[PDB]
Amino acid sequence: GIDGISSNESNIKIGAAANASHPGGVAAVSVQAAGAPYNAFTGFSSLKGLAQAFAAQGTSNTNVTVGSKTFNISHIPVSAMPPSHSALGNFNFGQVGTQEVYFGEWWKAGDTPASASHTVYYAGDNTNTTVPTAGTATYTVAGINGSGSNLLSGTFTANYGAGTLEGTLTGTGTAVSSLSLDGVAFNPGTAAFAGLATANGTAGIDNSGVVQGQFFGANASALAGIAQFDNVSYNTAFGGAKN
Ligand code: HEM
Repeated sequence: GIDGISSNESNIKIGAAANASHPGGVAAVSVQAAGAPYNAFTGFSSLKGLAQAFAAQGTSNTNVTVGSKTFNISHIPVSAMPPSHSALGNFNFGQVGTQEVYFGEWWKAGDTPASASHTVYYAGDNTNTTVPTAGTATYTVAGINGSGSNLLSGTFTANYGAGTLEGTLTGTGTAVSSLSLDGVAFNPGTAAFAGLATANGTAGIDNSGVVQGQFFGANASALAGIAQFDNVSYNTAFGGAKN
């Protein structure tokens, strides 16, 4: 019952957890850039535990408040993992509150988020998702773009009757300074949305963005998605909690 995707399946796939060395959780990520056994699907809640426990070795786990909503942010650098884990690279990912909804990024060991290996993804449990067919709701949304310390933040507006998702994420500490949805749409009553996006930031305006994501949870209590660009520095993952 896990849905989600990544911007580069050569590097990252999303699925259900199956990692015997780090068991636990359901929504999961696989580093396809790695060979077995290190391409196992590992639950995000398991990775969150590891990020909590290995803080003295360089991981971090932090609750970040945006408005009245909390996003739990995990940073896992390759330097904090055992030497055998070299191929696993670097992660930043967030959880939407206590919901089983995760969004994040990855890049190869020795790279930066500006490198070609920069990959963004999202994952969530769809078991009890329902999408309203009418009315409007807003979401407090956090975005990850090349940092586990500095987030993007904004408000998305879902018009469930029109099937539109609108809004902008902004922040001061990332390559992206602003990320606006453009024509992001969904069939009313269904969870999956897609559209375009524009970004501003350290490389200037970039109109090449494409967006995909979905609503999660009873009454669409959450959303998550990715925006990817010709400029991979601008690739962003996001997660939102319904206000
Ligand atoms: C990202 C996905 C991960 C995968 C696929 C993975 C995979 C594995 C595998 C296959 C083993 C057993 C073989 C070995 O020792 O290398 C293992 C052990 C271990 N892993 Fe991971 N791991 C992941 C994340 C992490 C993280 C984030 C940490 C800590 C920051 C970590 C710390 C450890 C530790 C402490 C052991 C026990 C062996 C030792 O003490 O060196 N792992 N992992």
